[PDB]
Amino acid sequence: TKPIVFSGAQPSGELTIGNYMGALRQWVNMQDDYHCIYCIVDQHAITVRQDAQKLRKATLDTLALYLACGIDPEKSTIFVQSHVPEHAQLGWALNCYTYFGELSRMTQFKDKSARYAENINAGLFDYPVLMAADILLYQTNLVPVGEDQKQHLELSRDIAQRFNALYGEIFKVPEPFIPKSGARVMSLLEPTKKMSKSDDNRNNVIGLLEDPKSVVKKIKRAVTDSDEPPVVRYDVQNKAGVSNLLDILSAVTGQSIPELEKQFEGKMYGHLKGEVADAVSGMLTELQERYHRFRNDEAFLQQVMKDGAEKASAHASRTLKAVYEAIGFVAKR
Amino acid sequence: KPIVFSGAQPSGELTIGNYMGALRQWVNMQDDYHCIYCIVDQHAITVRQDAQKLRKATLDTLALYLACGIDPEKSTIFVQSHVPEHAQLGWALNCYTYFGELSRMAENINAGLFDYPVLMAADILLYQTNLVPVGEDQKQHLELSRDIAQRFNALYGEIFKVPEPFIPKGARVMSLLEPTKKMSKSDDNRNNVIGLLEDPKSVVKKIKRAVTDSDEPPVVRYDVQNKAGVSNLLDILSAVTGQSIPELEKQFEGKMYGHLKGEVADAVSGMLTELQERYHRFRNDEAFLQQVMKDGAEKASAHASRTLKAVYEAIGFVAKRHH
Ligand SMILES: CC(=O)NCc1cc(Oc2ccc(-n3c(=O)n(C4CCNCC4)c4ncnc(N)c43)cc2)c(O)cc1F
Ligand SMILES: Nc1ncnc2c1ncn2[C@@H]1O[C@H](COP(=O)(O)OC(=O)[C@@H](N)Cc2c[nH]c3ccccc23)[C@@H](O)[C@H]1O
Ligand SMILES: O=c1[nH]c2cc(Cl)ccc2o1
Repeated sequence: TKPIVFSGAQPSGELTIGNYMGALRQWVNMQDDYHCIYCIVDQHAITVRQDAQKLRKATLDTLALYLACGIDPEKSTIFVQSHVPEHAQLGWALNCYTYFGELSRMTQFKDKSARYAENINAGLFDYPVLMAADILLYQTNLVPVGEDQKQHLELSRDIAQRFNALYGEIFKVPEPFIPKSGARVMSLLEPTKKMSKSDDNRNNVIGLLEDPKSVVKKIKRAVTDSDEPPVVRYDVQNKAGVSNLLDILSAVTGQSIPELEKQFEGKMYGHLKGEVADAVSGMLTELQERYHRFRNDEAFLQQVMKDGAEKASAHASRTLKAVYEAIGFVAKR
Repeated sequence: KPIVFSGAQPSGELTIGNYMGALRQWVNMQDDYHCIYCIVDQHAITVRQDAQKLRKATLDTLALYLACGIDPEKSTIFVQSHVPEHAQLGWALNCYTYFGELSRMAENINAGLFDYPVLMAADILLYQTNLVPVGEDQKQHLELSRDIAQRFNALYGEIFKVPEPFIPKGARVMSLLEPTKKMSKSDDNRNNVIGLLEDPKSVVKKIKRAVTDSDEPPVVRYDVQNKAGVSNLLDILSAVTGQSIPELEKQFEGKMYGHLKGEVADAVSGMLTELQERYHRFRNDEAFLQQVMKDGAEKASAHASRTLKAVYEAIGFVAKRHH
């Protein structure tokens, strides 16, 4: 049987080129090599207050966007998190094997709390435990994520090991799969800040479903540096904006930064931004064309959701039963 | 009928205080209310404990509740973990609970110890519960559940019933060696308690050590301030036999505390022997217990699923596509 890949994305905000390069791109390329399972994590999304109509539409938007990226429901399992109760069941049980301090130290909880001081809720704090349940339910070997999720993956490993050490080989210990390019795409006007799918300043982001012409304008206005002469060279410390642009370009074209640096020898930021906008505009145009054929076919989205929840449930129920037997619950009839 | 939700913790043997002071009265209220008894194994694991003892204690608790008279045809009795909706609603309600609310209820406590008040709130709100017979140590938990229900309702409509404490109490069973303290199932000093499974020799021994007073002559008279131990023995005897405190005071005129203790032990063990016979009959019948759990979980999930669906609809989740 193939090793198992699991990963998820929130139906909140609007997925960006950052979400694509750090995660979805890898999701698509691993579908034959591994047994892949991809999740729309609507239970995680509501740790930030959502409008109910927005959340429903965004869940379906996200599903269609997975399909548009090339996630293939005949190859991978695609499902909505709340459709599989085992996620919440194992999440509760794993609370009891997770320490308070492991959660309080989390960068995401601290960043999100500062952004939403009016809604610092227990779900936001408990977020990593539910994520660990997401992963461990499927005997997951590889978890393809961006860099910002490293700390959460590491906790899920610590939980798997702690539980296994008491109870036996109940969980696989997952490993992160973080790309060499595009693991942390940066904001266009603030290249020291991760690109956000919920930025108040849209000029910082390249949304997957955004008008390509709007994206191309945003690329040209991306901040660079004062170097004289202007030089296309990778240096995150001193040339954050140029470096981020090179990263996006490498991640879309598959070309190395060394290659790109040589290609831009004797050129300046106009050539750099012209190729970035060309490559990204082409990607988004093709993506969006596939997207609408999937997004407006409710019967197909309904079918994918149904089959996917059924496949996931068969795996998740097996793991949960072993977990419940190990901790000592009377098994359900 | 109003819906009553009670959570029965697997670990810890029930005492005569638990039985005469509450369960016995709830047993005769099963036609007045729609009573739900949830054996809360998911709450139990906030404290690390041996797995096989937890399984046994889950079944022990079920058989004892049956033995005390909970009627699975009249009331709903089930194991918490058998109903996924509890964890499902718990997660959702996490997202409507302030971190500060849980902190106001360190780095090495597990997250379940910190988060179980939200699971409690989900346990109650799942069943459109009207009444909850909390202990005094759970009043803040109930009040959080009410706060969560009102917060959610104010956002989404009247999805949840706002639960109320069960106010009325009602027999007074105090610790045998410390009569100012109530008899508690969780007491480490097992000599303060009489468990429902204790044999007549154990009851005699614990009653004989029960603290009395130095009155001379010894006088069997009710006085909680000045004669707490003798008063506790009198309350226990009256709770078992139904005889009034004045009647017992007349019955023990000119008698010593050894006489009183002898009758207390005899009365307590008489009451316990009928309960113990039923306990062991139920406990050793695997199929009966399995049927009770299967039926109870089916009844509970049927109600819980209706609430969860409404909650999920209010939040905006895409509804599940069943096969
Ligand atoms: C007596 C009664 O029926 N009360 C109502 C009621 C009880 C329910 O069951 C539980 C079980 C355990 C707790 N609980 C709980 O009450 N505590 C402490 C015990 C000492 N005093 C402060 C509160 C807990 N500590 C750790 N883990 C827990 N799970 C704790 C809390 C609740 C329950 O799940 C729902 C419910 F409505
Ligand atoms: N600017 C960026 N550059 C590169 N990668 C980025 C950027 N911003 C985000 N990412 C990555 O996108 C994925 C989805 O992010 P979400 O916020 O939806 O989603 C998250 O951040 C997860 N908690 C969702 C989740 C829930 N359970 C899981 C289990 C396994 C893996 C993932 C999950 C992630 O891989 C994230 O690292
Ligand atoms: O990960 C988690 N935490 C949780 C807390 C409750 Cl109350 C229920 C399910 C959960 O899953």
